[PDB]
Amino acid sequence: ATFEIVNRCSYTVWAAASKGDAALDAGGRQLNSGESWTINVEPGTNGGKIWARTDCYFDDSGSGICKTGDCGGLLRCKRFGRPPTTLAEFSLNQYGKDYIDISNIKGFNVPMNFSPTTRGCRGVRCAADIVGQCPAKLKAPGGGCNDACTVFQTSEYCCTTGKCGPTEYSRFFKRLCPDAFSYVLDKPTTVTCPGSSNYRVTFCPTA
Repeated sequence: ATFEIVNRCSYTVWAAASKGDAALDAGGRQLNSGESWTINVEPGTNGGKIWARTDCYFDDSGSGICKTGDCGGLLRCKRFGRPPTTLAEFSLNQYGKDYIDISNIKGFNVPMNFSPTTRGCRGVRCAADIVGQCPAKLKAPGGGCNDACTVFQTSEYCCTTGKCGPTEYSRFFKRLCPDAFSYVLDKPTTVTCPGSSNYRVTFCPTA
């Protein structure tokens, strides 16, 4: 499948793509404002994620650090990034269907549109100013808005026992972005697409 990753933000982001134990395509790249990066994701990929990283600096060998979404200090991510990270999530070719969603379970750093470029399903979007409105306890110094599990490490926020309810913190994310997961047992906002669809992820889709 092909994913076009577009940075419509006025600031540079460092895109990342991983399935947790391996990079997808090159795994990461700088995107200046307006730049697009097309990657190929092999069919049958389960549990892939795309996210933006902000305020990175990398050296020659591609080692460095980012203030949001850092994946062990590498430009080319092999593993998932450090929260807060707005997440585009996907599983491809699962019994003939693709499944996509946007998740705030790991916090929010950059607004995001996640849409198919082929037909047969709708896109999803979380483009509200969650950083500006972020509750004081969840604000991350480096930028972004942490989820409550990351901050407080309780069974309720992290849904460790496999049961948990919505919280004052999850309700904040859900009120600003109803189409994104706000906690792990949220009513699913997953979208079902035809198997082998193609997609575009747009950072800062509105502004």
